[PDB]
Amino acid sequence: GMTEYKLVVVGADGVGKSALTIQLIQNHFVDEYDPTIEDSYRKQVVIDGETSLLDILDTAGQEEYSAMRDQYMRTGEGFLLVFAINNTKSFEDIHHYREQIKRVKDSEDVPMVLVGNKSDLPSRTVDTKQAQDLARSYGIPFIETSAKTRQGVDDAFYTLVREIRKHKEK
Ligand SMILES: CN1CCC[C@H]1COc1nc(N2CCNCC2)c2cnc(-c3cccc4cccc(Cl)c34)c(F)c2n1
Ligand SMILES: Nc1nc2c(ncn2[C@@H]2O[C@H](COP(=O)(O)OP(=O)(O)O)[C@@H](O)[C@H]2O)c(=O)[nH]1
Ligand SMILES: [Mg+2]
Repeated sequence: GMTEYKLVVVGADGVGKSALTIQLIQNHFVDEYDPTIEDSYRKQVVIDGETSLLDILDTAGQEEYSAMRDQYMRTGEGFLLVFAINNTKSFEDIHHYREQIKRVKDSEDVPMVLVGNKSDLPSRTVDTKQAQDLARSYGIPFIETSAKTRQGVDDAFYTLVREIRKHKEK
Protein backbone atom coordinates (compact mmCIF):
# COMPACT_ATOMS: atom_id res chain seq x y z
CA GLY A 1 0.00 0.00 0.00
CA MET A 2 0.84 3.71 -0.11
CA THR A 3 1.10 5.36 3.35
CA GLU A 4 2.09 3.58 6.57
CA TYR A 5 0.81 4.83 9.96
CA LYS A 6 2.19 3.81 13.36
CA LEU A 7 -0.75 3.92 15.76
CA VAL A 8 -0.44 3.17 19.48
CA VAL A 9 -3.32 2.20 21.78
CA VAL A 10 -2.81 3.24 25.42
CA GLY A 11 -4.93 3.31 28.56
CA ALA A 12 -5.50 1.47 31.83
CA ASP A 13 -5.72 -2.31 32.08
CA GLY A 14 -9.21 -3.56 31.22
CA VAL A 15 -10.56 -0.58 29.23
CA GLY A 16 -10.67 -2.66 26.01
CA LYS A 17 -7.51 -1.81 24.05
CA SER A 18 -7.04 -5.41 22.88
CA ALA A 19 -10.74 -5.87 22.08
CA LEU A 20 -10.79 -2.62 20.09
CA THR A 21 -7.66 -3.71 18.21
CA ILE A 22 -9.04 -7.15 17.31
CA GLN A 23 -12.38 -5.59 16.29
CA LEU A 24 -10.68 -3.24 13.84
CA ILE A 25 -8.57 -6.04 12.35
CA GLN A 26 -10.85 -9.10 12.52
CA ASN A 27 -14.40 -7.66 12.89
CA HIS A 28 -14.97 -9.98 15.86
CA PHE A 29 -15.33 -9.28 19.58
CA VAL A 30 -12.74 -11.17 21.66
CA ASP A 31 -13.99 -11.22 25.22
CA GLU A 32 -10.77 -12.45 26.83
CA TYR A 33 -7.52 -11.55 25.14
CA ASP A 34 -4.53 -12.24 27.41
CA PRO A 35 -4.24 -9.02 29.48
CA THR A 36 -0.45 -9.16 29.70
CA ILE A 37 0.36 -9.53 25.99
CA GLU A 38 1.53 -6.49 24.03
CA ASP A 39 1.72 -6.90 20.27
CA SER A 40 1.32 -5.04 17.01
CA TYR A 41 -1.05 -5.78 14.12
CA ARG A 42 -1.50 -4.49 10.58
CA LYS A 43 -4.68 -3.29 8.92
CA GLN A 44 -4.67 -2.24 5.26
CA VAL A 45 -7.55 0.15 4.57
CA VAL A 46 -8.58 2.87 2.18
CA ILE A 47 -9.28 6.05 4.13
CA ASP A 48 -10.65 9.00 2.15
CA GLY A 49 -9.30 7.40 -1.01
CA GLU A 50 -5.77 6.84 0.38
CA THR A 51 -4.59 3.24 0.73
CA SER A 52 -3.31 3.03 4.29
CA LEU A 53 -1.08 0.52 6.11
CA LEU A 54 -2.06 0.86 9.77
CA ASP A 55 0.39 -0.63 12.27
CA ILE A 56 -1.39 -0.80 15.62
CA LEU A 57 0.54 -1.34 18.86
CA ASP A 58 -1.81 -2.79 21.50
CA THR A 59 0.09 -1.90 24.68
CA ALA A 60 0.14 -4.21 27.71
CA GLY A 61 2.47 -5.79 30.22
CA GLN A 62 4.53 -4.50 33.12
CA GLU A 63 4.48 -0.78 33.85
CA GLU A 64 8.07 0.25 33.25
CA TYR A 65 9.86 3.36 32.10
CA SER A 66 13.17 2.13 30.71
CA ALA A 67 14.96 4.24 28.10
CA MET A 68 14.23 1.39 25.69
CA ARG A 69 10.47 1.57 26.24
CA ASP A 70 10.51 5.38 25.79
CA GLN A 71 12.21 4.93 22.42
CA TYR A 72 9.71 2.26 21.33
CA MET A 73 6.79 4.53 22.27
CA ARG A 74 8.55 7.47 20.59
CA THR A 75 8.13 5.67 17.23
CA GLY A 76 4.33 5.96 17.37
CA GLU A 77 2.86 8.69 15.17
CA GLY A 78 -0.57 8.90 16.81
CA PHE A 79 -2.15 7.58 19.99
CA LEU A 80 -5.58 6.41 21.12
CA LEU A 81 -6.19 7.54 24.71
CA VAL A 82 -8.67 4.88 25.84
CA PHE A 83 -10.75 4.91 29.01
CA ALA A 84 -13.92 2.93 29.74
CA ILE A 85 -17.15 4.79 30.41
CA ASN A 86 -17.93 2.50 33.36
CA ASN A 87 -14.53 3.08 35.02
CA THR A 88 -13.79 6.51 36.52
CA LYS A 89 -10.23 5.43 37.45
CA SER A 90 -9.46 4.73 33.79
CA PHE A 91 -10.69 8.25 32.96
CA GLU A 92 -8.61 9.77 35.76
CA ASP A 93 -5.56 7.98 34.32
CA ILE A 94 -5.99 9.69 30.94
CA HIS A 95 -3.88 12.66 32.08
CA HIS A 96 -0.95 10.33 32.85
CA TYR A 97 -0.96 8.74 29.36
CA ARG A 98 -1.25 12.08 27.59
CA GLU A 99 1.73 13.37 29.57
CA GLN A 100 3.85 10.25 28.94
CA ILE A 101 3.23 10.63 25.20
CA LYS A 102 4.21 14.30 25.33
CA ARG A 103 7.31 13.42 27.38
CA VAL A 104 8.78 10.87 24.98
CA LYS A 105 7.60 12.76 21.87
CA ASP A 106 9.10 15.98 23.32
CA SER A 107 6.16 17.94 21.96
CA GLU A 108 2.81 19.34 23.04
CA ASP A 109 1.23 18.61 19.62
CA VAL A 110 1.14 14.86 19.07
CA PRO A 111 -1.76 13.34 17.08
CA MET A 112 -4.15 11.84 19.65
CA VAL A 113 -7.80 10.82 19.96
CA LEU A 114 -9.76 10.34 23.20
CA VAL A 115 -11.76 7.09 23.22
CA GLY A 116 -14.55 6.26 25.63
CA ASN A 117 -15.04 2.50 25.27
CA LYS A 118 -17.73 0.07 26.49
CA SER A 119 -20.47 2.46 25.29
CA ASP A 120 -22.78 -0.59 25.13
CA LEU A 121 -22.76 -0.98 28.91
CA PRO A 122 -25.58 0.60 30.97
CA SER A 123 -23.40 1.06 34.07
CA ARG A 124 -21.95 4.45 33.02
CA THR A 125 -19.93 6.41 35.60
CA VAL A 126 -18.20 8.98 33.32
CA ASP A 127 -20.42 11.58 31.67
CA THR A 128 -20.11 12.12 27.94
CA LYS A 129 -19.90 15.85 28.75
CA GLN A 130 -16.89 15.36 31.03
CA ALA A 131 -15.04 13.50 28.27
CA GLN A 132 -15.93 16.14 25.68
CA ASP A 133 -14.70 18.93 27.98
CA LEU A 134 -11.40 17.10 28.54
CA ALA A 135 -10.84 16.43 24.83
CA ARG A 136 -11.66 20.06 24.05
CA SER A 137 -9.07 21.15 26.61
CA TYR A 138 -6.58 18.81 24.90
CA GLY A 139 -7.54 20.06 21.43
CA ILE A 140 -8.29 16.51 20.19
CA PRO A 141 -11.38 14.61 18.99
CA PHE A 142 -13.48 12.42 21.28
CA ILE A 143 -15.14 9.22 19.99
CA GLU A 144 -17.44 6.90 21.95
CA THR A 145 -16.81 3.25 21.07
CA SER A 146 -17.88 -0.28 21.90
CA ALA A 147 -15.56 -3.11 20.95
CA LYS A 148 -18.52 -5.40 21.65
CA THR A 149 -20.83 -3.93 18.99
CA ARG A 150 -18.12 -2.21 16.81
CA GLN A 151 -19.80 1.17 17.45
CA GLY A 152 -17.33 3.94 16.71
CA VAL A 153 -14.36 1.58 16.16
CA ASP A 154 -13.59 2.54 12.55
CA ASP A 155 -14.29 6.18 13.38
CA ALA A 156 -11.74 6.21 16.21
CA PHE A 157 -8.82 4.75 14.23
CA TYR A 158 -9.69 6.61 11.02
CA THR A 159 -10.06 9.88 12.95
CA LEU A 160 -6.58 9.25 14.33
CA VAL A 161 -5.16 8.89 10.79
CA ARG A 162 -6.90 12.15 9.92
CA GLU A 163 -5.29 13.81 12.95
CA ILE A 164 -1.87 12.57 11.81
CA ARG A 165 -2.52 13.99 8.34
CA LYS A 166 -3.43 17.33 9.89
CA HIS A 167 -0.27 17.31 11.99
CA LYS A 168 1.89 16.54 8.94
CA GLU A 169 0.58 19.57 7.04
CA LYS A 170 1.14 22.03 9.90
C1 LIG B 1 0.79 3.72 38.75
N1 LIG B 1 0.72 4.04 37.32
C2 LIG B 1 1.10 5.44 37.07
C3 LIG B 1 -0.27 6.19 37.04
C4 LIG B 1 -1.32 5.11 36.60
C5 LIG B 1 -0.60 3.77 36.84
C6 LIG B 1 -0.54 2.97 35.51
O1 LIG B 1 -0.06 3.77 34.39
C7 LIG B 1 0.69 3.05 33.40
N2 LIG B 1 0.53 1.75 33.34
C8 LIG B 1 1.23 1.02 32.42
N3 LIG B 1 0.98 -0.46 32.46
C9 LIG B 1 0.03 -0.83 33.53
C10 LIG B 1 -0.03 -2.36 33.71
N4 LIG B 1 -0.31 -3.06 32.41
C11 LIG B 1 -0.20 -2.22 31.19
C12 LIG B 1 1.09 -1.36 31.26
C13 LIG B 1 2.15 1.66 31.51
C14 LIG B 1 2.96 1.04 30.54
N5 LIG B 1 3.80 1.70 29.71
C15 LIG B 1 3.88 3.02 29.81
C16 LIG B 1 4.82 3.99 29.02
C17 LIG B 1 6.12 3.97 29.53
C18 LIG B 1 7.10 4.84 29.01
C19 LIG B 1 6.76 5.73 28.00
C20 LIG B 1 5.48 5.80 27.50
C21 LIG B 1 5.25 6.74 26.49
C22 LIG B 1 3.98 6.84 25.94
C23 LIG B 1 2.96 6.02 26.40
C24 LIG B 1 3.16 5.06 27.41
CL1 LIG B 1 1.81 3.99 27.91
C25 LIG B 1 4.45 4.94 28.01
C26 LIG B 1 3.13 3.72 30.80
F1 LIG B 1 3.18 5.08 30.93
C27 LIG B 1 2.24 3.06 31.67
N6 LIG B 1 1.52 3.74 32.59
N1 LIG C 1 -19.31 -4.75 27.18
C1 LIG C 1 -18.03 -4.52 26.68
N2 LIG C 1 -17.03 -5.27 27.21
C2 LIG C 1 -15.80 -4.93 26.62
C3 LIG C 1 -15.59 -3.95 25.62
N3 LIG C 1 -14.22 -3.88 25.25
C4 LIG C 1 -13.62 -4.80 26.05
N4 LIG C 1 -14.56 -5.47 26.90
C5 LIG C 1 -14.32 -6.51 27.92
O1 LIG C 1 -13.54 -5.87 28.94
C6 LIG C 1 -12.46 -6.68 29.37
C7 LIG C 1 -11.08 -5.96 29.04
O2 LIG C 1 -10.90 -6.13 27.71
P1 LIG C 1 -9.30 -6.03 27.04
O3 LIG C 1 -9.71 -5.95 25.61
O4 LIG C 1 -8.74 -7.32 27.57
O5 LIG C 1 -8.81 -4.76 27.79
P2 LIG C 1 -7.18 -4.16 27.75
O6 LIG C 1 -6.76 -4.71 29.09
O7 LIG C 1 -7.34 -2.64 27.65
O8 LIG C 1 -6.59 -4.83 26.54
C8 LIG C 1 -12.64 -8.03 28.63
O9 LIG C 1 -13.41 -8.83 29.47
C9 LIG C 1 -13.45 -7.66 27.35
O10 LIG C 1 -14.32 -8.64 26.93
C10 LIG C 1 -16.67 -3.18 25.10
O11 LIG C 1 -16.69 -2.31 24.24
N5 LIG C 1 -17.92 -3.54 25.69
MG1 LIG D 1 -4.86 -6.13 26.33
